[PDB]
Amino acid sequence: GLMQFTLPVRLCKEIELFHFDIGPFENMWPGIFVYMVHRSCGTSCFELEKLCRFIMSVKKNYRRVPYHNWKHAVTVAHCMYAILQNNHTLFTDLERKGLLIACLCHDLDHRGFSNSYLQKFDHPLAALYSTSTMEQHHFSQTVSILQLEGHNIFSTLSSSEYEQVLEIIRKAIIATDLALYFGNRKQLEEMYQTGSLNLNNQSHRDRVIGLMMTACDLCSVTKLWPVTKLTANDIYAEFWAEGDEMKKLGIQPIPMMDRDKKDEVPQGQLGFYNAVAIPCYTTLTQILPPTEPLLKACRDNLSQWEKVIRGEE
Ligand SMILES: N#Cc1cccc(-n2nccc2-c2nn(-c3cccc4c3OC(F)(F)O4)ccc2=O)c1
Ligand SMILES: [Cl-]
Ligand SMILES: [Mg+2]
Ligand SMILES: [Zn+2]
Repeated sequence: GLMQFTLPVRLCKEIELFHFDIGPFENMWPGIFVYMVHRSCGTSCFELEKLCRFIMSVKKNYRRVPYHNWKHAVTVAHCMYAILQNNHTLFTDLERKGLLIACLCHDLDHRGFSNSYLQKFDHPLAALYSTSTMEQHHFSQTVSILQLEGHNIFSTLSSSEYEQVLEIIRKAIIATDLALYFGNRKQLEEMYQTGSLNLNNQSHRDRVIGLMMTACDLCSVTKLWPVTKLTANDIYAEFWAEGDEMKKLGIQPIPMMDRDKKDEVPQGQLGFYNAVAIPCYTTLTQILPPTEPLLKACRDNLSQWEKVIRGEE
Protein backbone atom coordinates (compact mmCIF):
# COMPACT_ATOMS: atom_id res chain seq x y z
CA GLY A 1 0.00 0.00 0.00
CA LEU A 2 2.80 2.46 1.03
CA MET A 3 5.15 1.14 -1.78
CA GLN A 4 5.22 4.31 -3.98
CA PHE A 5 7.16 3.84 -7.28
CA THR A 6 9.84 6.60 -7.75
CA LEU A 7 11.86 7.65 -10.85
CA PRO A 8 15.24 9.42 -11.15
CA VAL A 9 15.04 13.27 -10.88
CA ARG A 10 15.20 13.83 -14.71
CA LEU A 11 12.36 11.29 -15.51
CA CYS A 12 10.25 12.37 -12.46
CA LYS A 13 10.02 15.89 -14.07
CA GLU A 14 10.15 15.16 -17.86
CA ILE A 15 7.46 12.34 -17.59
CA GLU A 16 4.91 15.16 -16.81
CA LEU A 17 5.63 16.71 -20.28
CA PHE A 18 3.79 15.56 -23.47
CA HIS A 19 7.11 15.13 -25.43
CA PHE A 20 8.71 12.68 -22.88
CA ASP A 21 10.62 9.80 -24.57
CA ILE A 22 10.51 6.66 -22.29
CA GLY A 23 14.17 5.83 -23.26
CA PRO A 24 15.99 2.67 -24.48
CA PHE A 25 15.99 0.76 -21.10
CA GLU A 26 13.10 -1.75 -21.63
CA ASN A 27 13.24 -3.01 -17.97
CA MET A 28 12.33 0.54 -16.67
CA TRP A 29 9.09 0.73 -18.80
CA PRO A 30 6.88 -1.36 -16.39
CA GLY A 31 7.96 0.94 -13.48
CA ILE A 32 7.27 4.00 -15.72
CA PHE A 33 3.71 2.64 -16.38
CA VAL A 34 2.95 1.83 -12.66
CA TYR A 35 4.39 5.25 -11.69
CA MET A 36 1.89 6.88 -14.16
CA VAL A 37 -1.03 4.65 -12.97
CA HIS A 38 -0.30 5.46 -9.24
CA ARG A 39 -0.16 9.25 -10.07
CA SER A 40 -3.06 9.27 -12.66
CA CYS A 41 -5.51 6.95 -10.77
CA GLY A 42 -4.04 6.16 -7.28
CA THR A 43 -2.12 3.36 -5.43
CA SER A 44 -5.46 1.67 -4.44
CA CYS A 45 -7.09 1.49 -7.95
CA PHE A 46 -5.23 -1.86 -8.62
CA GLU A 47 -3.59 -4.62 -6.50
CA LEU A 48 0.19 -4.18 -7.26
CA GLU A 49 0.78 -8.00 -7.55
CA LYS A 50 -2.09 -8.33 -10.14
CA LEU A 51 -1.15 -5.13 -12.08
CA CYS A 52 2.52 -6.32 -12.34
CA ARG A 53 1.38 -9.80 -13.57
CA PHE A 54 -1.05 -8.07 -16.04
CA ILE A 55 1.73 -5.67 -17.36
CA MET A 56 4.23 -8.57 -17.89
CA SER A 57 1.58 -10.77 -19.70
CA VAL A 58 0.69 -7.72 -21.94
CA LYS A 59 4.46 -7.23 -22.61
CA LYS A 60 4.79 -10.98 -23.49
CA ASN A 61 1.91 -10.62 -26.05
CA TYR A 62 3.49 -7.70 -27.98
CA ARG A 63 5.73 -9.03 -30.79
CA ARG A 64 9.37 -8.07 -31.65
CA VAL A 65 8.23 -5.97 -34.68
CA PRO A 66 9.98 -2.70 -35.73
CA TYR A 67 7.23 -0.23 -34.58
CA HIS A 68 4.03 -1.96 -33.25
CA ASN A 69 5.98 -3.20 -30.18
CA TRP A 70 6.04 -2.97 -26.34
CA LYS A 71 7.78 0.47 -26.58
CA HIS A 72 4.84 1.83 -28.68
CA ALA A 73 2.29 0.52 -26.09
CA VAL A 74 4.08 2.26 -23.17
CA THR A 75 4.70 5.47 -25.26
CA VAL A 76 0.92 5.74 -26.10
CA ALA A 77 0.00 5.13 -22.39
CA HIS A 78 2.38 8.01 -21.47
CA CYS A 79 0.70 10.48 -23.94
CA MET A 80 -2.69 9.52 -22.33
CA TYR A 81 -1.18 10.01 -18.81
CA ALA A 82 -0.07 13.55 -19.90
CA ILE A 83 -3.60 14.36 -21.29
CA LEU A 84 -5.35 13.02 -18.07
CA GLN A 85 -2.92 14.89 -15.71
CA ASN A 86 -3.46 18.21 -17.64
CA ASN A 87 -7.32 17.62 -17.59
CA HIS A 88 -7.64 16.41 -13.93
CA THR A 89 -11.36 17.21 -13.22
CA LEU A 90 -12.84 16.21 -16.68
CA PHE A 91 -12.56 12.38 -16.22
CA THR A 92 -14.35 9.88 -13.90
CA ASP A 93 -12.68 7.21 -11.65
CA LEU A 94 -13.30 4.32 -14.15
CA GLU A 95 -12.15 6.48 -17.15
CA ARG A 96 -8.67 7.19 -15.64
CA LYS A 97 -8.32 3.39 -14.83
CA GLY A 98 -9.65 2.14 -18.23
CA LEU A 99 -7.88 4.60 -20.60
CA LEU A 100 -4.23 3.89 -19.44
CA ILE A 101 -4.91 0.09 -19.66
CA ALA A 102 -6.66 0.64 -23.06
CA CYS A 103 -3.52 2.47 -24.37
CA LEU A 104 -1.10 -0.23 -23.05
CA CYS A 105 -3.20 -3.02 -24.74
CA HIS A 106 -4.41 -1.11 -27.87
CA ASP A 107 -1.91 -2.89 -30.24
CA LEU A 108 -1.78 -6.32 -28.46
CA ASP A 109 -0.35 -9.13 -30.71
CA HIS A 110 0.23 -6.76 -33.70
CA ARG A 111 2.09 -8.56 -36.57
CA GLY A 112 3.28 -5.22 -38.12
CA PHE A 113 0.61 -5.41 -40.91
CA SER A 114 -2.46 -3.24 -41.77
CA ASN A 115 -6.15 -4.40 -41.86
CA SER A 116 -5.85 -3.95 -45.72
CA TYR A 117 -3.03 -6.57 -45.93
CA LEU A 118 -4.89 -9.09 -43.65
CA GLN A 119 -7.93 -8.73 -46.04
CA LYS A 120 -5.94 -9.19 -49.31
CA PHE A 121 -3.92 -12.12 -47.80
CA ASP A 122 -7.29 -13.61 -46.62
CA HIS A 123 -5.98 -13.99 -43.01
CA PRO A 124 -8.44 -15.87 -40.71
CA LEU A 125 -8.81 -12.64 -38.60
CA ALA A 126 -10.28 -10.83 -41.68
CA ALA A 127 -13.04 -13.56 -41.78
CA LEU A 128 -13.61 -13.24 -37.96
CA TYR A 129 -13.65 -9.37 -37.86
CA SER A 130 -14.70 -7.87 -41.25
CA THR A 131 -14.08 -4.24 -40.02
CA SER A 132 -11.53 -2.79 -37.51
CA THR A 133 -9.91 -6.27 -37.85
CA MET A 134 -6.68 -5.89 -35.77
CA GLU A 135 -8.50 -3.57 -33.27
CA GLN A 136 -11.17 -6.26 -32.52
CA HIS A 137 -8.20 -8.70 -32.08
CA HIS A 138 -6.38 -6.21 -29.73
CA PHE A 139 -9.51 -6.01 -27.50
CA SER A 140 -9.99 -9.85 -27.61
CA GLN A 141 -6.33 -10.24 -26.47
CA THR A 142 -7.00 -7.71 -23.62
CA VAL A 143 -10.02 -9.74 -22.32
CA SER A 144 -8.11 -13.10 -22.55
CA ILE A 145 -5.20 -11.62 -20.48
CA LEU A 146 -7.66 -10.18 -17.86
CA GLN A 147 -9.13 -13.75 -17.57
CA LEU A 148 -5.70 -15.42 -16.87
CA GLU A 149 -5.56 -16.60 -13.19
CA GLY A 150 -4.56 -13.70 -10.85
CA HIS A 151 -4.55 -11.18 -13.81
CA ASN A 152 -7.98 -9.50 -13.19
CA ILE A 153 -6.79 -5.98 -12.12
CA PHE A 154 -10.54 -4.95 -12.06
CA SER A 155 -11.49 -7.76 -9.54
CA THR A 156 -12.75 -5.24 -6.86
CA LEU A 157 -15.26 -3.55 -9.30
CA SER A 158 -19.04 -4.33 -9.16
CA SER A 159 -20.67 -6.19 -12.16
CA SER A 160 -21.82 -2.64 -13.21
CA GLU A 161 -18.40 -0.86 -12.91
CA TYR A 162 -16.58 -3.89 -14.52
CA GLU A 163 -18.93 -3.80 -17.59
CA GLN A 164 -18.48 0.03 -17.70
CA VAL A 165 -14.61 -0.19 -17.66
CA LEU A 166 -14.54 -3.04 -20.30
CA GLU A 167 -16.91 -0.94 -22.51
CA ILE A 168 -14.64 2.20 -22.18
CA ILE A 169 -11.59 0.01 -23.11
CA ARG A 170 -13.39 -1.65 -26.13
CA LYS A 171 -14.50 1.74 -27.59
CA ALA A 172 -11.01 3.23 -26.87
CA ILE A 173 -9.22 0.34 -28.68
CA ILE A 174 -11.67 0.28 -31.66
CA ALA A 175 -11.20 4.10 -31.99
CA THR A 176 -7.44 3.47 -32.76
CA ASP A 177 -8.64 2.19 -36.21
CA LEU A 178 -7.53 5.26 -38.28
CA ALA A 179 -10.30 4.47 -40.88
CA LEU A 180 -12.79 5.52 -38.09
CA TYR A 181 -10.75 8.64 -37.04
CA PHE A 182 -11.77 10.82 -40.08
CA GLY A 183 -15.57 10.65 -39.44
CA ASN A 184 -15.13 10.95 -35.64
CA ARG A 185 -13.09 14.21 -36.00
CA LYS A 186 -15.59 15.69 -38.56
CA GLN A 187 -18.52 15.03 -36.13
CA LEU A 188 -16.50 16.51 -33.18
CA GLU A 189 -15.56 19.59 -35.32
CA GLU A 190 -19.26 20.13 -36.35
CA MET A 191 -20.51 19.53 -32.73
CA TYR A 192 -17.82 21.89 -31.30
CA GLN A 193 -18.77 24.72 -33.80
CA THR A 194 -22.64 24.40 -33.49
CA GLY A 195 -22.22 24.29 -29.64
CA SER A 196 -23.96 20.84 -29.39
CA LEU A 197 -20.84 19.24 -27.73
CA ASN A 198 -22.06 18.03 -24.27
CA LEU A 199 -19.61 15.94 -22.12
CA ASN A 200 -22.70 14.64 -20.16
CA ASN A 201 -23.89 13.00 -23.43
CA GLN A 202 -22.09 9.59 -23.16
CA SER A 203 -22.24 9.36 -27.02
CA HIS A 204 -20.21 12.67 -27.03
CA ARG A 205 -17.73 11.54 -24.27
CA ASP A 206 -17.09 8.40 -26.45
CA ARG A 207 -16.19 10.57 -29.51
CA VAL A 208 -13.82 12.80 -27.41
CA ILE A 209 -12.22 9.62 -25.92
CA GLY A 210 -11.81 8.21 -29.49
CA LEU A 211 -10.05 11.45 -30.55
CA MET A 212 -7.79 11.29 -27.44
CA MET A 213 -6.93 7.68 -28.51
CA THR A 214 -6.02 8.89 -32.06
CA ALA A 215 -3.93 11.75 -30.48
CA CYS A 216 -2.04 9.34 -28.12
CA ASP A 217 -1.64 6.67 -30.85
CA LEU A 218 -0.06 9.21 -33.31
CA CYS A 219 2.04 11.00 -30.59
CA SER A 220 5.45 10.06 -32.22
CA VAL A 221 4.76 13.19 -34.45
CA THR A 222 4.62 15.38 -31.21
CA LYS A 223 8.12 14.37 -29.94
CA LEU A 224 11.32 16.44 -30.35
CA TRP A 225 12.51 16.21 -34.01
CA PRO A 226 15.30 13.60 -33.46
CA VAL A 227 12.79 11.20 -31.73
CA THR A 228 10.13 11.85 -34.45
CA LYS A 229 12.71 11.38 -37.28
CA LEU A 230 14.15 8.12 -35.74
CA THR A 231 10.63 6.65 -35.03
CA ALA A 232 9.79 7.36 -38.74
CA ASN A 233 12.57 4.81 -39.68
CA ASP A 234 10.75 2.10 -37.59
CA ILE A 235 7.26 3.09 -38.94
CA TYR A 236 8.53 2.83 -42.58
CA ALA A 237 10.41 -0.43 -41.71
CA GLU A 238 6.94 -2.05 -41.17
CA PHE A 239 5.33 -0.23 -44.20
CA TRP A 240 8.08 -1.49 -46.59
CA ALA A 241 7.85 -5.09 -45.21
CA GLU A 242 4.06 -4.89 -45.94
CA GLY A 243 4.71 -3.52 -49.48
CA ASP A 244 7.12 -6.47 -50.04
CA GLU A 245 4.30 -8.84 -48.92
CA MET A 246 1.80 -7.02 -51.24
CA LYS A 247 4.27 -7.67 -54.16
CA LYS A 248 4.43 -11.38 -53.07
CA LEU A 249 0.57 -11.47 -53.56
CA GLY A 250 1.20 -9.98 -57.09
CA ILE A 251 -0.19 -6.54 -55.95
CA GLN A 252 1.84 -3.30 -56.49
CA PRO A 253 1.66 -1.54 -53.08
CA ILE A 254 0.70 2.18 -52.62
CA PRO A 255 3.82 4.44 -52.75
CA MET A 256 3.83 4.81 -48.87
CA MET A 257 4.65 1.02 -48.59
CA ASP A 258 6.98 0.80 -51.68
CA ARG A 259 10.69 0.83 -50.59
CA ASP A 260 11.64 1.77 -54.22
CA LYS A 261 9.72 5.09 -53.61
CA LYS A 262 11.89 6.00 -50.53
CA ASP A 263 12.51 9.50 -52.07
CA GLU A 264 8.72 10.26 -51.70
CA VAL A 265 8.66 9.75 -47.82
CA PRO A 266 9.08 13.47 -46.85
CA GLN A 267 6.10 14.53 -49.08
CA GLY A 268 4.10 11.45 -47.89
CA GLN A 269 4.80 12.80 -44.32
CA LEU A 270 3.50 16.33 -45.21
CA GLY A 271 0.23 14.69 -46.41
CA PHE A 272 -0.09 12.68 -43.14
CA TYR A 273 0.61 15.77 -40.93
CA ASN A 274 -1.84 17.98 -42.95
CA ALA A 275 -4.60 15.32 -43.55
CA VAL A 276 -4.35 13.36 -40.21
CA ALA A 277 -2.06 14.68 -37.42
CA ILE A 278 -2.59 18.52 -37.41
CA PRO A 279 -6.43 18.23 -37.76
CA CYS A 280 -6.37 15.65 -34.87
CA TYR A 281 -4.35 17.87 -32.43
CA THR A 282 -6.27 21.01 -33.68
CA THR A 283 -9.73 19.56 -32.75
CA LEU A 284 -8.27 18.05 -29.50
CA THR A 285 -6.87 21.51 -28.47
CA GLN A 286 -10.41 22.98 -29.09
CA ILE A 287 -12.16 20.42 -26.77
CA LEU A 288 -9.22 20.10 -24.27
CA PRO A 289 -7.28 23.41 -24.25
CA PRO A 290 -4.44 22.12 -21.96
CA THR A 291 -3.37 19.57 -24.73
CA GLU A 292 -2.13 22.56 -26.89
CA PRO A 293 1.55 21.48 -26.48
CA LEU A 294 0.79 18.38 -28.70
CA LEU A 295 -0.48 20.65 -31.57
CA LYS A 296 2.52 23.03 -31.16
CA ALA A 297 5.09 20.14 -31.24
CA CYS A 298 3.25 18.60 -34.27
CA ARG A 299 3.47 21.89 -36.28
CA ASP A 300 7.20 22.09 -35.27
CA ASN A 301 7.67 18.60 -36.84
CA LEU A 302 5.61 19.63 -39.95
CA SER A 303 8.15 22.53 -40.36
CA GLN A 304 11.15 20.10 -39.98
CA TRP A 305 9.73 17.79 -42.77
CA GLU A 306 9.25 20.88 -45.03
CA LYS A 307 12.92 21.80 -44.19
CA VAL A 308 13.82 18.18 -45.29
CA ILE A 309 12.09 18.76 -48.72
CA ARG A 310 13.81 22.21 -49.18
CA GLY A 311 17.21 20.42 -48.63
CA GLU A 312 17.71 22.28 -45.26
CA GLU A 313 17.90 18.71 -43.72
N1 LIG B 1 -3.22 3.38 -36.52
C1 LIG B 1 -2.16 3.61 -36.89
C2 LIG B 1 -0.83 3.90 -37.35
C3 LIG B 1 -0.13 2.91 -38.05
C4 LIG B 1 1.15 3.18 -38.49
C5 LIG B 1 1.73 4.40 -38.23
C6 LIG B 1 1.05 5.39 -37.54
N2 LIG B 1 1.69 6.63 -37.30
N3 LIG B 1 2.04 7.13 -36.05
C7 LIG B 1 2.62 8.29 -36.20
C8 LIG B 1 2.71 8.59 -37.54
C9 LIG B 1 2.14 7.55 -38.23
C10 LIG B 1 2.00 7.46 -39.69
N4 LIG B 1 0.95 6.85 -40.15
N5 LIG B 1 0.71 6.72 -41.40
C11 LIG B 1 -0.45 6.01 -41.71
C12 LIG B 1 -0.80 4.89 -40.97
C13 LIG B 1 -1.95 4.18 -41.26
C14 LIG B 1 -2.78 4.60 -42.29
C15 LIG B 1 -2.45 5.73 -43.03
C16 LIG B 1 -1.28 6.43 -42.73
O1 LIG B 1 -1.16 7.50 -43.58
C17 LIG B 1 -2.36 7.56 -44.37
F1 LIG B 1 -3.14 8.69 -44.05
F2 LIG B 1 -2.00 7.65 -45.71
O2 LIG B 1 -3.08 6.35 -44.07
C18 LIG B 1 1.53 7.21 -42.36
C19 LIG B 1 2.66 7.88 -42.04
C20 LIG B 1 2.95 8.05 -40.67
O3 LIG B 1 3.94 8.65 -40.32
C21 LIG B 1 -0.24 5.14 -37.10
CL1 LIG C 1 -1.57 14.75 -9.44
MG1 LIG D 1 -3.28 -0.25 -33.88
ZN1 LIG E 1 -0.81 1.99 -31.98
